[PDB]
Amino acid sequence: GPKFPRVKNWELGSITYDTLCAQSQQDGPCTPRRCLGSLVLPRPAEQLLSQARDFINQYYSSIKRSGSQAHEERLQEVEAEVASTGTYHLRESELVFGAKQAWRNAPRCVGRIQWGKLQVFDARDCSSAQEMFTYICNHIKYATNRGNLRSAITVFPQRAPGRGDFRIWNSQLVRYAGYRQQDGSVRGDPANVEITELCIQHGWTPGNGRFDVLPLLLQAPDEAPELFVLPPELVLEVPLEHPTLEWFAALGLRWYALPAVSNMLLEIGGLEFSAAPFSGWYMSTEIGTRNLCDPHRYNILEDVAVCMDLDTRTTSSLWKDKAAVEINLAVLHSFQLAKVTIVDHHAATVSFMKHLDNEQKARGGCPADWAWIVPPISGSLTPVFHQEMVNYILSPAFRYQPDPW
Amino acid sequence: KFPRVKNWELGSITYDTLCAQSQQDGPCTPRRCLGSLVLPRKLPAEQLLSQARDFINQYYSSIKRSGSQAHEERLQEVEAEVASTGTYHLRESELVFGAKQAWRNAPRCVGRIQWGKLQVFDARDCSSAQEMFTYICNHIKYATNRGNLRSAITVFPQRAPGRGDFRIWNSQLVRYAGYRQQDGSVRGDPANVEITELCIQHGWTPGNGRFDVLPLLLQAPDEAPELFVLPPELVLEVPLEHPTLEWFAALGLRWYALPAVSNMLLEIGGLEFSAAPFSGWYMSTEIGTRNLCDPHRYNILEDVAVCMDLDTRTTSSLWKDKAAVEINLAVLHSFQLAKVTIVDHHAATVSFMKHLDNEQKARGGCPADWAWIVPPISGSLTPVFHQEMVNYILSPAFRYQPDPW
Ligand code: HEM
Ligand code: HEM
Ligand SMILES: C[C@]12CCCC(=O)C1=Nc1c(nc(N)[nH]c1=O)N2
Ligand SMILES: C[C@]12CCCC(=O)C1=Nc1c(nc(N)[nH]c1=O)N2
Ligand SMILES: NC(=[NH2+])NCCC[C@H](N)C(=O)O
Ligand SMILES: NC(=[NH2+])NCCC[C@H](N)C(=O)O
Ligand SMILES: [Zn+2]
Repeated sequence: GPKFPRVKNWELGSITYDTLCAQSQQDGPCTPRRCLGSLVLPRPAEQLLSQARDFINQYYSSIKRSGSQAHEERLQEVEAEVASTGTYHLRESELVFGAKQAWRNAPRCVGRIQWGKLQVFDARDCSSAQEMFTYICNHIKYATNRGNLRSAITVFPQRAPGRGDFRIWNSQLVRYAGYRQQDGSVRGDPANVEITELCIQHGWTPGNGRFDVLPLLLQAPDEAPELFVLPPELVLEVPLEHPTLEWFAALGLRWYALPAVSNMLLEIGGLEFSAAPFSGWYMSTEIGTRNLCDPHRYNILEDVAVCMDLDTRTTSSLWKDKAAVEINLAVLHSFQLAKVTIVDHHAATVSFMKHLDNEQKARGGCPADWAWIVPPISGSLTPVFHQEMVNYILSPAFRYQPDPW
Repeated sequence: KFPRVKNWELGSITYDTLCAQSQQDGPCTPRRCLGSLVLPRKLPAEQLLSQARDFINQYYSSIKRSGSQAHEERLQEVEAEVASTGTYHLRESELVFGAKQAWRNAPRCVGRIQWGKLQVFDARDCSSAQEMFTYICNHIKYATNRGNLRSAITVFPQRAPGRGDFRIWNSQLVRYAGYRQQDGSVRGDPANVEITELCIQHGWTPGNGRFDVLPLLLQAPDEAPELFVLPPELVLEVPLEHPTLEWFAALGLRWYALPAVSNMLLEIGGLEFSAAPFSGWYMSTEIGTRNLCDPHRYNILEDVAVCMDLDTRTTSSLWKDKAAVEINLAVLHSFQLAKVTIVDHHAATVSFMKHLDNEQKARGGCPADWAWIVPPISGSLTPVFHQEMVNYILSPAFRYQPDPW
């Protein structure tokens, strides 16, 4: 057979070979002796040049111009600029291309059928933390679009030789606060405890509800961060209710429309963009299963099961399962009622299968992280569970990065 | 270097140091992770010696006897045997230890808390298919123990130089037939279509039902397989009813009490046991999710959802998730009403956590395959979902092997 990964789908009985992985420059955490695929985070000179050269080639390739004069001219111009300034800049449409690509390359994202439709806001002119606030507000305005959501990314200035990074401290543009108590517990979203304490430490006046939208903490080159509160009318939220369980409404649960990861470094041709928030729309299970049922988040399963009158003294009643289905249902219903874009884990995964097939044709593979693509309820009930997948790092990429503090 | 392994629910980190013991390579390389592939792409005297020395040192260590008189004379035995015949033989108590350690090392198995309680039948004195059938019959009889299930393995003669393997052609000792219909579709378990055909092709007259217990095809070295029908009364079956929905029963669904895998190979101290069928008891989801709801299995979701009165027409109604849940519920009710051992997915993954904990203290880790340990439903609702796991091959070991035909 071909010596590239044989990938099988056990439901359809079909084979593909992933030849795309051959392009991976970067290595991940597995070795022949032990597989580390399940861990969340696995433990410049002439280097820049070859990262840069490869990205330009991806670009010129994508516009079908490999070998052309614009192409070799562009390669020369890049290495003249690394030659003298130790770095280089990207043309506008080179940035747009690379941003989209990073998304298309992201092994953990199930929504990639949408990769070619992303609005890229150049913000490489940004000079202050004030300015960052304006762009972010603008992004949120555009992306939200009164509930009819549009995928977008804003790109702030890249990293530079001996000059401090641009950083958004928050992990998402929109996050609920988590307050620590002496009684040990956490009010709000326990994931956000640290960023909450940090905002207070930098001079925020805390609320004290389960659902207080956090202020942004925005950092500009070689400065302490600055505090910024989102105008509430910009932050669209969805109150949660059940289509038939009248009391669910009374739990006073809510969620925000816009998922906007603000802490991930965007790497393109070796240039590093530390502040480059992107947003899409949610998949039902992110809110409904992880955010609301993780034992270390809102952990509402028990509350709800009691309301449903389930027997929670025993695992074999599948009370945890019954409550979960009904919560997910409520998330979906409430967004549909509110006319805010959402996608259920079935439709979502069905579209990823379509994505897998498009990429097979186009690139000869699609890097994908199974543990992360399979939804956290109803896994085997969805087609991706039966689909083997190869994971590998391609560049451009979205990458995790150490916290500014 | 040893992997930091984090639990995300509890914030606890640990370090897996056992994996340094692993001698066999897996399918992953630093360039791409093949963690989710089911089977290997792949699938001497000096080397067997070393696998055997390593195993014997293991066995004496296990009984607190390293460097004892017994230990050294046993190594010298093996020495002499191999040096002469190109091979050697295990003592019964070594086998017993080996079988146990093989289950202990099995990364895809969530029942390993049970690893020390295994009844081991030595069947290495078997010269025909007939005898195999009598051994297979005692195993079932004992394992089943009228519903109070008990874990067993039955080890037939090891492979040898230049003669056929003892093999059980069936993938489990109890499986339902799959009959192809002229119109392409399959009546009964579609994963068993091949094994069904082979049985008709060696003289078995088929049933015409969804739930026909297949015969056994048993092969002694270099003979045509022979066919044997299991006695109806040795094969315990549960009919499927549901606690509250009366029509469910009418649906006629049944399943069998004994999960007895028969197509895998047991490797101990480099000896290979080509027929070593083992059984424990079922986890509910194996049946109620996979075997009944996989689209390429009995595929019953839509039938139920229809009976359940649900909006079949759109994915947003979560009809699948809803039906899946009842179906698992009914498997659990039905087994418990028949006083036949079953473990649910919540209880099982809770006990798998304890196991991981016991093995941390005992060995410095636990080879575990995340994608196989997380149930097919309610993933993030069990504690394993949140537990990083390192996967790798330790010996003794169950391995897959080619089909004999
Ligand atoms: C358009 C609608 C979209 C849907 C339904 C979608 C779906 C998802 C889901 C379910 C995850 C895993 C989330 C988790 O469990 O934490 C994910 C992760 C990711 N997505 Fe997408 N996505 C979409 C748009 C986008 C866009 C526009 C980008 C970037 C341009 C993106 C890039 C990523 C990245 C980088 C991750 C991994 C983040 C991490 O490792 O924590 N997503 N997305
Ligand atoms: C005590 C009752 C047991 C329970 C509840 C249990 C649970 C499981 C489950 C859910 C799987 C995944 C199975 C699948 O989806 O096909 C599994 C796999 C496995 N189990 Fe256990 N198990 C038990 C006993 C045992 C015993 C006694 C052995 C060997 C002596 C064993 C060896 C394995 C092996 C080799 C696999 C790999 C399956 C494969 O590759 O097909 N299990 N077990
Ligand atoms: C289950 C696992 C990987 C193992 C550890 C963990 O907590 C995870 N977390 C996430 C995951 N997948 C997604 N989409 N999101 C997670 O947070 N997969
Ligand atoms: C989903 C995956 C791994 C990927 C390929 C596949 O079809 C699987 N099959 C099984 C699995 N886990 C279990 N327990 N059993 C499977 O058959 N995990
Ligand atoms: N659909 C997305 N873009 N998700 C991005 C990750 C958001 C994060 N999982 C959340 O629930 O807020
Ligand atoms: N509980 C076990 N040890 N099972 C072995 C696998 C059985 C297989 N999953 C089945 O449904 O028949
Ligand atoms: Zn791996």
